[PDB]
Amino acid sequence: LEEAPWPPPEGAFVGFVLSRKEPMWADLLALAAARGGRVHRAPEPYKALRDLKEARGLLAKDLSVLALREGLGLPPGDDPMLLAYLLDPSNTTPEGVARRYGGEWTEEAGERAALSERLFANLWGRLEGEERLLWLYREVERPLSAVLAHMEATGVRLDVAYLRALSLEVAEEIARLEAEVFRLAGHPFNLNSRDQLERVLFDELGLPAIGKTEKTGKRSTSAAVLEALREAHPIVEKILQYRELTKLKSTYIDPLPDLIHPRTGRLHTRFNQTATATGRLSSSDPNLQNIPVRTPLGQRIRRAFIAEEGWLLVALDYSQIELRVLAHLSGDENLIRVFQEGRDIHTETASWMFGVPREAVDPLMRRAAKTINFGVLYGMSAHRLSQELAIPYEEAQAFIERYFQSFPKVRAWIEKTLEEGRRRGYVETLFGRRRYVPDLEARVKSVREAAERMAFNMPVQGTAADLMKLAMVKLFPRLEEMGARMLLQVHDELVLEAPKERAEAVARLAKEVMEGVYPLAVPLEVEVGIGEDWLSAKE
DNA sequence: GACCACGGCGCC
DNA sequence: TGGCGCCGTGGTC
Ligand SMILES: Nc1ncnc2c1c(C#CCCCNC(=O)CCCCCCCCCO)cn2[C@H]1C[C@H](O)[C@@H](COP(=O)(O)OP(=O)(O)OP(=O)(O)O)O1
Ligand SMILES: [Mg+2]
Ligand SMILES: [Mg+2]
Ligand SMILES: [Mg+2]
Ligand SMILES: [Mg+2]
Ligand SMILES: [Mg+2]
Repeated sequence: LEEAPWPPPEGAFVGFVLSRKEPMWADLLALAAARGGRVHRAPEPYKALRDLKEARGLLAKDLSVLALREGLGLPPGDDPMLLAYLLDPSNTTPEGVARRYGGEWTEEAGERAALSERLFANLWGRLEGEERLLWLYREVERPLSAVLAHMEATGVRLDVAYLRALSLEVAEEIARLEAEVFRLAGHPFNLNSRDQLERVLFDELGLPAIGKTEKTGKRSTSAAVLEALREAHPIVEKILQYRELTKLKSTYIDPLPDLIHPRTGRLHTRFNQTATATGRLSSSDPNLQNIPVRTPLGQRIRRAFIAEEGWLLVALDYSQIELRVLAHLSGDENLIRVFQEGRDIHTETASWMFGVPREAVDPLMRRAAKTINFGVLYGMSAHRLSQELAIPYEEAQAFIERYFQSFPKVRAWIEKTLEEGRRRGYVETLFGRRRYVPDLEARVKSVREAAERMAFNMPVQGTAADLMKLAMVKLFPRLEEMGARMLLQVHDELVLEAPKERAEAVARLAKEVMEGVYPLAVPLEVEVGIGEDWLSAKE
């Protein structure tokens, strides 16, 4: 390319180098742009950032996040990563995408800008004729990148002192559990090592090994294994209690307070737009899509996520989203009627499991019912179902045959999806987002059947993801008009932050937007809550 | 310090 | 059952 002085003309493709992967923590080492056979290298990256009208190119969102961090309203535009990801969700990295579509992902800004230009040209050519994928790009992925950029740059408030105090409390309880475990074992060892624990439980002690690890074929010390050994030895209960506490402390309680940004005073995650095979987003550095909520201690951690002073959090969650999506995709008359009548499968399944009335079903019980409903739907064996519910094989078998007898179009839709997946080499969501599943015709039954479960799950999980993405795109400008913020997304959940005076209005509006984003054969219902913290904003 | 693989497990 | 990312361990570089 012909070397030309900064700045570049409008609509140029940008290239940039960061000191680290996280845009909120990165130092902009270099900045460059490419257009019309020319390449423009910035003398000073930060200053040159102001000359750009938009971030157009590879990893456009990340540069936009860094710009927002610096108080610059620099929206992300075209990004070859998004084009490639729509063609094939296995296109997750700039290294892979570059190699596959015409170039190399180097560590020089000028070359990255030149790469972005060429990749866009080729990938745009690949999307020609693909109207449905083009629609997803223009209407979903590209505008969503802007929304995500704001979310990442905004961050969430965290009660640091609360967590640091909690750490000291948990540490003492952990000490009590490990002391008991070492006594029961008759000797101390590394309780954090599953290899050492395996020897203690199965060799040294008398406990029998139930299962094996997937990859190394060693005797498993997993939860499911320990759950069945709870009455065989008192050490098992202690190990399980130790597991939970150390898990939460090492993953959440301890590292999270150390990640508060010195300028924003808030916690900043990354929403990865090209990281899953189904079309879902992912969250990392840190992951804020797996903050605990099940156990009492997990709930205490959840409460540490709070609203800014003078603000309130608004939490919105789609009701039974993937079941409703299933009703639309399969076109099952009965399943459609279930939601038209306003029934709840999760509640009904829970009442059956625990043998209680519908009014007796609590959130924890309803949570367990989700494992059953989605598990059975996505091909859980009758053997495991019997084990999960501690029931005979016939009863578990009776539940699955009953599960599909009510909705005949479901099994039919699954089989249709599978055949089409084998023939075309891919399956697709309602909007046409595709996933290539080549192991549908594998020799090995375990490999082939696993691929099948991946295959017919994607149109359901992916469509729900498409719906949520579309809702976020529509909702965001409405929130900016009201002075509200979009903070987090948890697959079918949205967490907003609104000024107290407008909190109620924002909640109503956001509920309406999500419910009416893209109507199906069944209505979409959204549960909404408001509160000072994430947990309270749900209850 | 870094990467990887692995078991394990947090959430949807 | 599916979809993720992060923990410590173990091994390595
Ligand atoms: N085990 C699985 N296997 C396969 N797929 C799974 C799952 C799975 C799960 C799980 C266990 C934990 C789920 N979450 C809870 O039970 C805690 C929810 C508390 C907050 C409730 C918010 C609404 C409040 C209403 O008052 C979710 N999914 C998929 C399928 C779901 O449709 C989608 C979103 O899950 P959720 O929102 O948790 O459950 P649903 O939306 O189906 O029901 P909802 O509870 O009415 O929202 O994610
Ligand atoms: Mg830091
Ligand atoms: Mg939901
Ligand atoms: Mg949810
Ligand atoms: Mg309505
Ligand atoms: Mg793994």
